[PDB]
Amino acid sequence: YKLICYYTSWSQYREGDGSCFPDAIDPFLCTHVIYSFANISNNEIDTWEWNDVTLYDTLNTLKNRNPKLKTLLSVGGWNFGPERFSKIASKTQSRRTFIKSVPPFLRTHGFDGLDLAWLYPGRRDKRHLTALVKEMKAEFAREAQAGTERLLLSAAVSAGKIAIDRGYDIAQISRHLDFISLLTYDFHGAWRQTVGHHSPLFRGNSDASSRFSNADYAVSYMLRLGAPANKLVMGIPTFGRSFTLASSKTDVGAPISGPGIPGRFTKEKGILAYYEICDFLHGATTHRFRDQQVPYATKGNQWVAYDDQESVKNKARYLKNRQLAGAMVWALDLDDFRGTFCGQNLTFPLTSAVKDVLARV
Ligand SMILES: CC(=O)N[C@@H]1[C@@H](O)[C@H](O[C@H]2O[C@H](CO)[C@@H](O[C@@H]3O[C@H](CO)[C@@H](O[C@@H]4O[C@H](CO)[C@@H](O[C@@H]5O[C@H](CO)[C@@H](O)[C@H](O)[C@H]5NC(C)=O)[C@H](O)[C@H]4NC(C)=O)[C@H](O)[C@H]3NC(C)=O)[C@H](O)[C@H]2NC(C)=O)[C@@H](CO)O[C@H]1O
Ligand SMILES: *[C@@H]1O[C@H](CO)[C@@H](O[C@H]2O[C@H](CO)[C@@H](O)[C@H](O)[C@H]2NC(C)=O)[C@H](O)[C@H]1NC(C)=O
Repeated sequence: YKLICYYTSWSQYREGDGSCFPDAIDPFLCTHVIYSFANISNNEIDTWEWNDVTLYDTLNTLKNRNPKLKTLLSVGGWNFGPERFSKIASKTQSRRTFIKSVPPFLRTHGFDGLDLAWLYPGRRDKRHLTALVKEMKAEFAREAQAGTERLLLSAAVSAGKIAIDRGYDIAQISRHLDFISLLTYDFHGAWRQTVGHHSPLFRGNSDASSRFSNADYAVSYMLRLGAPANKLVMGIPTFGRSFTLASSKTDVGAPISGPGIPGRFTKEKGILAYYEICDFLHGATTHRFRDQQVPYATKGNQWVAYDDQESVKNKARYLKNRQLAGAMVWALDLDDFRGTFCGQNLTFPLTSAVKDVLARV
């Protein structure tokens, strides 16, 4: 089983304990660590933060402690305009120029592969997304001829039925991609004003519409479309999505006036790192949707939907039963990486639970 863990560029800037460097990563925890995110300029892969070349190095020296560890760089991300990806992928000339610029870059910085996080291609991109994956892979095969190990190629895909129908030719890209990471946790889409869990496992028996929104449907749908199980990786979040209530109602359906207050370290409305949620729980009331098998908490007018150790062990058990390739975690720097925020003195509590269940067979 594979354990793909994302580490983000900008977590170095958080204050105090919030700050996280490649340093803090247990080399034996995951099988693959993906650095986010690389940028694109003058049509070539390129760096993003001034000090990336350094952190690139830091991350990749973990391979000295664990020689089996594989690292990848990710291009794209949500703060990267899809129009930009779209503009590069549509013109064979600008597309070829980018592809050709990738291998040398990965090799200089010691990465073992590239990860595509185009979020998200639209109806008019489906065809180009395919041209890009296909041609890029071909470039990796051709490059392995130089006598070095073939570079890996992966992609982060939307887990929403409509997004999948609109911009992905799943059957096509799965034959060229090494693994596909299902973004099964952006379900309660930023849009509406009703409390809801962003990463439910199951349908949530007590609800008629938007049954398409849960890990289970997404996974079954991908297999129906043609993605083989041995390349599917299910995304497990390590953060919580918060809300500022607009009434005293706290159960399913309750109204929402907007996103929740920022976390002390995370400084971003609507989300909270797991280690922040641990602190938050003190004095909070905890509930758990039996149907979807995921927890949620409230305190004051703040409602938080999140994942704890057992909801995470659950998804992991599920993924094994459907015989998928492994799990994907977003993200290491949001988990309790110091191990000093969540009761127990364990480091990376959430990612380990996934790893424990995965190591059982
Ligand atoms: C599978 C997959 O691909 N993942 C999906 C993700 O894309 C989803 O969301 C996540 O991605 C977005 C980015 O795409 C991420 O956005 C980040 O937001 C933060 C926090 O609000 C930004 O952090 C700030 O970054 C700037 C610079 O980049 C920092 O400023 C710098 O300051 C130093 C001095 O401090 C200077 O030396 C630098 O020059 C300087 N830059 C400037 C401004 O001059 C700043 O310190 C920092 N933090 C602060 C103040 O809080 C960060 O840049 C954004 N990311 C990028 C790469 O642009 C978003 O936070 C993230 N969401 C979560 C919850 O992780 C993900 C969401 O669910 O799921 C996947 O589907
Ligand atoms: C990512 O690459 C982009 C595009 O090359 C960089 O974009 C900006 O840089 C120019 C400065 O000379 C601006 O004139 C442009 O408005 C802008 N390019 C755009 C929007 O296409 C950007 O600096 C890079 N980002 C990082 C973190 O390096």
